[PDB]
Amino acid sequence: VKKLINSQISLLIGKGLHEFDSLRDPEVNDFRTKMRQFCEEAAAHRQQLGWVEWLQYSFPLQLEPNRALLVNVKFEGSEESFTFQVSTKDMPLALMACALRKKATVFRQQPEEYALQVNGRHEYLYGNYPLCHFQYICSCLHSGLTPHLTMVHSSSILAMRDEQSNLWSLEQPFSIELIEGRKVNAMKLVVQAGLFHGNEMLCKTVSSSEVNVCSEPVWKQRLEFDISVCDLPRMARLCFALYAVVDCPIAWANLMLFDYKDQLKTGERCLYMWPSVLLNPAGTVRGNPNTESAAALVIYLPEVAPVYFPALEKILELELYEHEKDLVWKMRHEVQEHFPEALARLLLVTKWNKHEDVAQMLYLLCSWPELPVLSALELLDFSFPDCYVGSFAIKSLRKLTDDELFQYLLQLVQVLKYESYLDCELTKFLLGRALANRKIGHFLFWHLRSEMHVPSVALRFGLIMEAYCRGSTHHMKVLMKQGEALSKLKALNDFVKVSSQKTTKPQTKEMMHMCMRQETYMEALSHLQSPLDPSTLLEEVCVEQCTFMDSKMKPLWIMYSSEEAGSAGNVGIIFKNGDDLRQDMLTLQMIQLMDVLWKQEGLDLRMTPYGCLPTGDRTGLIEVVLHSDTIANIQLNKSNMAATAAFNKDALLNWLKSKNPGEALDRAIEEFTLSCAGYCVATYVLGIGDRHSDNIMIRESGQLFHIDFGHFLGNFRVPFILTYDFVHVIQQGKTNNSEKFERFRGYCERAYTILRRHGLLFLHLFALMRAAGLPELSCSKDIQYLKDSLALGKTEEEALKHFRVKFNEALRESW
Ligand SMILES: Cc1ccccc1-n1c(Cn2nc(C#CCO)c3c(N)ncnc32)nc2cccc(C)c2c1=O
Repeated sequence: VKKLINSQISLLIGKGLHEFDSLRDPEVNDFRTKMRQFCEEAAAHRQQLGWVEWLQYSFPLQLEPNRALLVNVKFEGSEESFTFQVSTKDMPLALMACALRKKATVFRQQPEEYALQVNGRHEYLYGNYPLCHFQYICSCLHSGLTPHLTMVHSSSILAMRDEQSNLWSLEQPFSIELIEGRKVNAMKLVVQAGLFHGNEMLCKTVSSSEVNVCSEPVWKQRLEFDISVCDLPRMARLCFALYAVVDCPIAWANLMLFDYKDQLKTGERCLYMWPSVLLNPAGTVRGNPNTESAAALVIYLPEVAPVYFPALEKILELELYEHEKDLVWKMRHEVQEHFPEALARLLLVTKWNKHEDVAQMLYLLCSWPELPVLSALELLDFSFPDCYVGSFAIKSLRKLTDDELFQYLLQLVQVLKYESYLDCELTKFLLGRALANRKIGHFLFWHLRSEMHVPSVALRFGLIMEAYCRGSTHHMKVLMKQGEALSKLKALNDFVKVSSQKTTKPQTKEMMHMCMRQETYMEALSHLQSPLDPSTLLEEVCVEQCTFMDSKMKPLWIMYSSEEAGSAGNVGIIFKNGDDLRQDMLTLQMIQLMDVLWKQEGLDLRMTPYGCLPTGDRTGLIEVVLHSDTIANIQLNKSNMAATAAFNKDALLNWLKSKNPGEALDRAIEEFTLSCAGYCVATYVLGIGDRHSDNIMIRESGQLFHIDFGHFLGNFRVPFILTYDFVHVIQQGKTNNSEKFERFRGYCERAYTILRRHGLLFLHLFALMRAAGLPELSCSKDIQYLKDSLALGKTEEEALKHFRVKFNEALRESW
């Protein structure tokens, strides 16, 4: 049976476990077995959680950042249901009290023994919270809909839990022998080596001598570095570049001078090199897995005697101008005593190529108080390679709530790429958090699963997903069920592209359905948790309603229903294969983040944060927003329709009218204006260009939102943007309506200002994303786009002035 589990894992993680053994690699082995131990202890913990604690683990609450309402409630056993009137202000327990008072009266006759499930969802209502704090209850009020809940008894919840069971002495200047290579070019070759700690070099980059273009080159020479061997910090990173010239890059390669046992490396080494777009400190520190084809650099770390980096207790024993640096360093204790939040800045002035200073720094670091989360996110930047700093940052990060953790999960995952060794605090942290919360577990998995086609991370990511699994057998099954669905989706989509290239849409659509109607597909595509959101159940796929966009990548449109979930189980997923969804996902997360920040100062711009989730190689899902359509479509202004207008500019408004009769119209225009402001500021701050009426959509509520991102931070300076046809809708259909127009400027103005206040949060976040290799996010010039857009260097009186110019500027540009 342990064989079954094993093969399921390899199947799930897209890498077979045998590959881990084949490497006969102590680091991997250690990682594997420690991390297995760790996770199995988590899982053990879990299997004995109390039932309310299990609910917390498995269906964590979904909260928002007096008045009446109809709620429909019923119990698990029977179909009989009651529709109560309760306040929006009542705790779930009041509602439960009612249910039971009604059950008792009908059924002829203990609220604390219950949780309320949202029907047809993995979602629950419990805790000491008024109902309109629950996103679902909240969502329902906004759309008019009657919450539909089931009284689920403690014995039943427990029944679920049960089913889910499983030194200083060495002062000579550091040096290497470059022996030779085995590679491909056109011209002479050179090797450049430099020793890095983070971005900053520990001295100059002693190159090679020029040698002929050749294929199996030989060097046999000492390169000696301008730094004492007893200096080298724990995280010293030796970096090579191989190029050709009469400048033209071929390959690059990095390694730690110390290994994971804190032993300085000796002697020889063959470095399987990575292809080029000269020096790449950021790049991974483990070799190219394609050993057949890769250029190989053989080098010689010499035996300076074994040599270990000193224990902590031995250590404990022992932008700004030149002088300013000197002063911080001097005032470092006082910096610790009175400004504990300036650590980053002090850390960037400590002399990392002088061991004594790194001792003095560390000793302060070791007594340093914990920092706020925002500061910790900054310390995770690659500028802080030291693991004592890493350890510090994780320790400060422990106070992250699950919602926040979820919020920055994509970034923390990306930062694993910076990591120097497989076993590290960040891995332990995330795994601990993922094992403690099934939603984090879900998304960690997919963040990882989705990058397995990527050589430099395949091993690392593979090993974590393995760990996770050892820690959650049941969740593993739930995830294979997702994997099988995505596998069928890929097959289905390939059929679609081949076929559509030979036949009319109607025909391929017919063909797609037959394919889908195969037992093997109905089985695969049904009865699963959405990878976009584990608390959304994809029950039966509605073949009749599925189709595909007959352009470009031919993405698929997959609809699903649920009897038990009714309306709210009528949900859809888009499956796209062929494009990178990373850019899209990132963009959508940042907007979602804007929305959370705005709501936290009580400003709700009625945003539409739909899931977008990469799952594999140029493959992921996008969550369908129903009841929506593009501006472009609407603006096609077709005859024999409700919106049929005398003037094109009326199209969009007629559409809204037709979707929103009588008194409803006002609120629609209101939703439109609110979301409009939101999206306007978000695209503007983010530098999202090439908006046009094809990539904007409105929902029937009037809510406006954006699709197909792929160009941000100004990677065409993006002006703020006002479309006349929106300005026309904001104005209630009037040529001049400056009451309504200026309320709009107001909203834009509030949302702009709130974002500036968390400017640092975006910066630190994007800082972390640089780890991802997204081509529109490659260097400073990009993070600078954000500084400029949030005019972060200015005062709030100023920036607002600045913004006002831009906004008026956009107004002129509107017709
Ligand atoms: C539904 C629709 C109306 C107007 C114009 C285009 C669409 N649309 C869209 C427009 N669209 N784009 C979306 C997106 C995205 C990420 O950039 C999207 C969404 N999340 N929810 C609803 N609609 C969305 N996407 C499709 C994807 C696959 C298959 C199909 C048939 C479509 C599709 O028809």
